[PDB]
Amino acid sequence: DSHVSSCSEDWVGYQRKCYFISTVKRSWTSAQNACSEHGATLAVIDSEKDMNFLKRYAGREEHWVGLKKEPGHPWKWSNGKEFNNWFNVTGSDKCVFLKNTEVSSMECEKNLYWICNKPYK
Amino acid sequence: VSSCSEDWVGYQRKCYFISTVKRSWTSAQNACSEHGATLAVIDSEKDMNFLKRYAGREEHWVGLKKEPGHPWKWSNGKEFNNWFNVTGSDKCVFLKNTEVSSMECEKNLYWICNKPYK
Ligand SMILES: [Cl-]
Ligand SMILES: [Cl-]
Ligand SMILES: [Cl-]
Ligand SMILES: [Cl-]
Ligand SMILES: [Cl-]
Ligand code: NA
Repeated sequence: DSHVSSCSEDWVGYQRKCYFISTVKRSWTSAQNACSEHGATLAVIDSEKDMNFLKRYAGREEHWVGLKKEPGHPWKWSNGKEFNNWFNVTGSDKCVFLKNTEVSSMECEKNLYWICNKPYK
Repeated sequence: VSSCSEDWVGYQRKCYFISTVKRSWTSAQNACSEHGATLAVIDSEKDMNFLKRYAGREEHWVGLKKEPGHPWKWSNGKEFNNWFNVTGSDKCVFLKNTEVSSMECEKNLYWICNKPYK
């Protein structure tokens, strides 16, 4: 078995996930679609480490991540885990973005950069 | 078997460590060597853009040092051909999201190590 575990070309490995940062701005839905084309979702955040890493990786520009609120349902991560509201999401919109100094929400149809992630083994 | 520690950041075939405390350039270099690494060597625009972005507002030492009288040298002994500019005239190089510059080696700054994927 010659396997060595890592992320693929152009993905970034941290804490057993592989991350991808977009080079263009698109709607939250288009971004989710782009992540799914590569076996990922908009980034899910499982820990304070993940959060600290994501904020730094995002840099100064707003980046969509995998957290969305539907009427009549709780906030949910793109991996199916319900969000336990362990951090605050400001604003007044359904789709979540972050940058190195903020986690907030914006109209889903707005074009923003995005970050995907996915587990690796 | 994995290419990098789960606590390091793997990108473009190198594993990166980003420090959580500030130390002198020499102290930082010694710290990297204790983990099979050197202060970060930057091989491409991609590497550079990633590092600057991740560093953020805070200065981070990288693996470049200029002794008056000697060529620019990376921490792995590779000569540096000045494909990016370093502002200032101090010996030790740091970067952050908005600059690549130099500072007195004794200053305490955060730092970044790298080493090849296993
Ligand atoms: Cl892209
Ligand atoms: Cl764009
Ligand atoms: Cl959660
Ligand atoms: Cl540290
Ligand atoms: Cl060079
Ligand atoms: Na890693």
